[PDB]
Amino acid sequence: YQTPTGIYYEVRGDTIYMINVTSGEETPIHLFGVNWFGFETPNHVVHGLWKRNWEDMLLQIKSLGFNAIRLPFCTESVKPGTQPIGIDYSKNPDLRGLDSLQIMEKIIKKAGDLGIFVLLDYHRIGCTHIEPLWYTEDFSEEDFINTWIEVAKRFGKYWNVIGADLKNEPHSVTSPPAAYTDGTGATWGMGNPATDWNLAAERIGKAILKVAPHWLIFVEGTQFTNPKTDSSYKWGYNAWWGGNLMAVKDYPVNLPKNKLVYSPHVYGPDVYNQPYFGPAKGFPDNLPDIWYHHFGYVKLELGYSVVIGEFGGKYGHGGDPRDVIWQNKLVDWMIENKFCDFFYWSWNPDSGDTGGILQDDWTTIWEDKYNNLKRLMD
Ligand SMILES: [Zn+2]
Ligand SMILES: [Zn+2]
Ligand SMILES: [Zn+2]
Ligand SMILES: [Zn+2]
Ligand SMILES: [Zn+2]
Ligand SMILES: [Zn+2]
Ligand SMILES: [Zn+2]
Ligand SMILES: [Zn+2]
Repeated sequence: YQTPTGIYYEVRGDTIYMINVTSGEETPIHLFGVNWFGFETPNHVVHGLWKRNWEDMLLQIKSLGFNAIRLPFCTESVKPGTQPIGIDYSKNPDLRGLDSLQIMEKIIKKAGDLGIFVLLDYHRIGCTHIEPLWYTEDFSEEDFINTWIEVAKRFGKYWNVIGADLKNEPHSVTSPPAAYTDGTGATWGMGNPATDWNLAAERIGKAILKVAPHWLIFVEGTQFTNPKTDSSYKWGYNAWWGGNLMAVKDYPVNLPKNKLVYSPHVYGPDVYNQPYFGPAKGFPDNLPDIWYHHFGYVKLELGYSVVIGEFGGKYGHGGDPRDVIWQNKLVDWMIENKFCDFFYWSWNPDSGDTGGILQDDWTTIWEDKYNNLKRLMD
């Protein structure tokens, strides 16, 4: 167990372990997580620091029973010198004069004092859009990897950083079948290095494990994988961005079994009006089998650690009424099948189709939404 902190994380079966290498103590951990976003935006800092103090926010997250944060970032936020925008330095006087990296470091050190796990998520290459692929004509794979290497060297020193969510939401920007071969979108198992996320995750993960051997590597799904795989299931074309893990069975990512975590995204009627959200398609009793095929079998049949990295919705608040039913159904199903490690989207209220756990006052929570979610925390 090599580690620069004394702590080494690893997967055993479908369970995540935290190992203290000096003393030999080791425990399984849950991830009861939330996303707290903003470092992937042009403000270059988690949102909500106009109305709240950053440390009060971490304390509140903890008081609600969460023990983990997924922290989205974009390339510019993790380069030295990038200035954060929108902080009220009267509520946050200890942030005055800090750059976004210093703020990230301060927040992660504090989460660690509070016993909060951090998962780092390279959410966008620019700070405006999630790209479909892990590069761009102006930012190469080599650049993407070098950024993760400099993130891993800097943040690998914080004991509570559990690892790297390689690239948020690989997806497509045209329909199949062109999306499989037109080079504009992520694929999986096409046998084409320009677009295959399964092969990229191997290359990117290996590079990170060289400098942070103690980290977990979280790999999301794609949107479309390969014609064979997607056409083999009736809703095979209707998986979310980062939400199609159908190609794992035939094309497993070839990263060490004790390091690899699979991390699908899954959403409800508030995010997209999927055909399968018709009561006249089986809703909501049809859901379990759809989740099972899109990603659940990766745990339930193949035995891997599967940590849902995003799910959420308005839960009836200025949104689709079916959302309340959908989050209730999805949480029942995660309980019944022991998907106990997750990250909810999001802590922040300022997410247009999902809202968050906090209300728009950035202070009060959606009680009912939270009470449903809290069933996962036992
Ligand atoms: Zn768990
Ligand atoms: Zn437990
Ligand atoms: Zn900027
Ligand atoms: Zn800029
Ligand atoms: Zn762009
Ligand atoms: Zn089935
Ligand atoms: Zn998302
Ligand atoms: Zn309500």
